[PDB]
Parts: sequence; structure tokens; C-alpha cells
Amino acid sequence: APRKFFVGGNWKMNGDKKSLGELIHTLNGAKLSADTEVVCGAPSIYLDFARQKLDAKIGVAAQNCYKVPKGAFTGEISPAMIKDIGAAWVILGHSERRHVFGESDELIGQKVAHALAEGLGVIACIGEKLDEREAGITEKVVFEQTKAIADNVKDWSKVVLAYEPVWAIGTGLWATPQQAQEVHEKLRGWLKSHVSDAVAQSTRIIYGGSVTGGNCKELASQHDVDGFLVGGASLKPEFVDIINAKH
Amino acid sequence: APRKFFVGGNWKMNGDKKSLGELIHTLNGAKLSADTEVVCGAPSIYLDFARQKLDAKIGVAAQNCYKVPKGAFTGEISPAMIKDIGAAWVILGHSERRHVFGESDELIGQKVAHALAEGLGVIACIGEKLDEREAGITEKVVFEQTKAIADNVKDWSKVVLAYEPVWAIGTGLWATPQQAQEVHEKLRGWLKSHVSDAVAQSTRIIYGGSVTGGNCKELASQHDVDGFLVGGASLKPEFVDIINAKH
Repeated sequence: APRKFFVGGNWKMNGDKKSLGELIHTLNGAKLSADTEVVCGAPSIYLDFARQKLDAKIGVAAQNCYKVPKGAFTGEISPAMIKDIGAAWVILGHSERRHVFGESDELIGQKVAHALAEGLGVIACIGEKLDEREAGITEKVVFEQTKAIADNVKDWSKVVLAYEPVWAIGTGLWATPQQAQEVHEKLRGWLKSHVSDAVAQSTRIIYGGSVTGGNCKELASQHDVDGFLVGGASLKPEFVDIINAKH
Repeated sequence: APRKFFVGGNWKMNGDKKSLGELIHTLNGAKLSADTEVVCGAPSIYLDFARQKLDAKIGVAAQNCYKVPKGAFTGEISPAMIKDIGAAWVILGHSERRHVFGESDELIGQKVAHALAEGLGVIACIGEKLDEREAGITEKVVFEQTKAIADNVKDWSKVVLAYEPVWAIGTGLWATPQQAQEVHEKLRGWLKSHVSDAVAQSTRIIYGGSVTGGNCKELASQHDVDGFLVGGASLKPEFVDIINAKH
């Protein structure tokens, strides 16, 4: 009945074998809550390395992939390759790929469908920007993005939604736990009416804003926040505290 | 005085540990010419693996990277990471990155600057599309792309230009050895007047069109073709014949 708490740690473009080696060794020896499903999002070049060194209980995620198994797409990797090195997840639709690299809702949706058909789990990301949040069209934007994902999801048991308050990234604005709860609650209500009641009750909607050891207990105590997609703090030893945010 | 023959092998988005393992085993046991600099362009998730398995005499190249060492750029790898796993090259501005993923001349120039400063070698790719070749403005296009790269190159000794006749990629048209020589010759002349004569005589300008064991002998015998950037044929054992194109 209860959704399993889910902390993913998006490392982004960071680290080398030495620094990521020390990070992994710290997670391996740390007292982690058995209630939490932990997943580390490693750079593509370090996905094989991260899987070898990390304990089997902690999952590994690609930070991005493409929509077909093979082909003339220099620079890209496919779900077939991510599966081949032992990883079981992929992060798609991150705000950074949307913004810096112009990834459309259509393109993200194709990636979601393919990743899922190949047997990977997907951490799908959504979120509205500053001018959108200020305009009061938060719901219209995240529902548009969630629909572009959901049209390509037949089975929700391998999917986790991640809300990114992009409006509070790099601008003077900040997100409160109450504001996060209000978006998560509306996303769950969207899944209830557009997919099914059971999908809404079992699907983890994790918060992907600024999550630190100092603010995670309050964000996790929110009814409809089922975990985090942690940015910068996933590289530090306090990522352990964030995993244990309910204890 | 002569420019060392340079055969790079762009694997693109293809293969797994098993298939790439057999590929690498064939190249390691093959009778490769000492006069040919061989470099394998592996997918990012298999870069580490490729460097370990491949003999030291064959270089390893990333198929793409970003313009800073670290940062909030989910899904991207940096030159510092490529250097960390033992690779010494990177393929930038590939036609597929330009067309499918909208990589601009500016972004490519920024990437080239960073890659060279971090100590990597660069196979920079340029080429005119069908509508540009048809309009007769081939010179104007490849001079623009080469300039965007040259403005960000301080030292050309670690750089290799790869001409990609994109107008002959899936259009039904094919580039003849005379037509390849015609572009390569004009590119070397561009380097002569816009940089220096010494740079023009020492810089390898390799052919990035469709290269097989059937057509490489005639292409390589052209005066200003100094090697190849091989596509599909770099996965198969005939890549050995292409490496030995002059013998």
C-alpha cells in the first residue's frame, strides 16, 4: 500500500575515478535506511565503473540516453548499452537537457517509450520555468509535460516522476515545502484522472529541487513527496542523511 | 616532412562488451601498418573498456564532449573525464551532432578550445549539406566551419580536420576521389592563407565520407587526403584493410 521512499542522486557532469571512488566507498559503508530505494546517476563514461564498485542494493542510472538501440548517432548511447553494463535506470527529460540542449516533449516521450520497452526503469523529469510560474500556468505546463511522458507509459511500475522547480534554479526565487507539496498533490491528482486510481497511489513523485541534509526532513514529511532527485549534495557524504530523511 | 596517415574509426552508437570485444581482438592481432595512426571512436559508456582492451599503439577517442570540466549539465561528459580513463582524442562537430542535435559552429568552437586546452587531441569535422553542394557554395560553407574551429585553435599539432561530404550521406549521390581531392585541396589552401603555410603542410585533412575496403586505395592515393574517418566499416574486420590503404 505505501509507496517506497526513493532517493536518486544525480551526480551530473562531475568527478573522476578517484573522487567517485571515494563517494561510492562512503555509501557502501554507510548505515542506509532499508525503507529507501537508492539510485546513483553516474556520467556515461563512469556507468560501468559505478556499477562494479557500488553495492548491488544501490541502483545505477544513466543520466541520459537515445530512442533506438543502434544507429548513426555519434555521441549518444542506447538503453541496450546501459543494460549491458548492469544498470537498471535512466534519467530522461532533465531540465538541463530541456534547456541547454533543447530536448522537446516529443523527443523525451520517444526516449521514455524505448527505455521502458528495453527493460530499463525511468526517472522522468518535469518542471515549469520562472515566467511560467509567475504567469500562474504551473499546472498547464507540468500537465503538458506529464502527458507527453504518460502517452508513452503502458506500465507505470517501472516509472518515477521527478518534479524540478526550475523557476527557483539560478533566479532569486526559492521553493518552500508547502509549494512542493501543492505541485506533487496536483501531479498525483492528474495521474488519478488521466491514467487510473491505482497508478496514482503506487507511483513515486520525487522532489528534484534543492535538497540538502538541512532541508530534506521537512520536504520528506510532505504527504505527496515520496523522495528526492538530489543534485549537488549527492556528491557529498550528507547524501546519506537525505536517504535517511524519514529517520 | 610528410603528414602521417591517420585512420580514425567512428563506431557511432553501436555494439556491446561482447561485440566490441571481438572487434578489438581482431584489430589487436591484425598486421597493422606502422605508418598509420589508428584511433577508435567508442561510445562514452564503453570508452574505459575500449582503452583497457585495445593495445597501446591504437588510440582511443570520445565521440563527443562538452565545453567545461564540470557543472550542471546532466548527460554530458568533459575532456577531464576522457583524460581520466586514458583516452587521448575527441571527435567534435560530427555531422550527426550538427544535424540531429543542432550543434552550432559556436558551440563546436567552444568545445574545440576546451578540448585542446585540457590536453586532448581533436578530430574536428566539417562538411556541406546537399542544398549547399547543389547551390555551389561548398567553399563558403566549409571555410565558415573551418574558421569557427581555427579561431579556437592555438596549436594545430594536436588537431585533425575531417571533411564529411554530407551531401553524399543517404541522398543517393556519391563523392568521387577527384571531388574529395578538390575539397581537401581547398581546405589546405584555406589553412595556408588564414593561419600559416607551416600549419597547412603539417595538418592531416582526412576523408570522412563512406570508406570501405573497396574504395580506400583510390581515395588515399589522392594528394591531400591524409587518412579517413570511417563510419560503418570501422565495426567490421575490413577496417584492417582501410588502415593498410597505402600498402
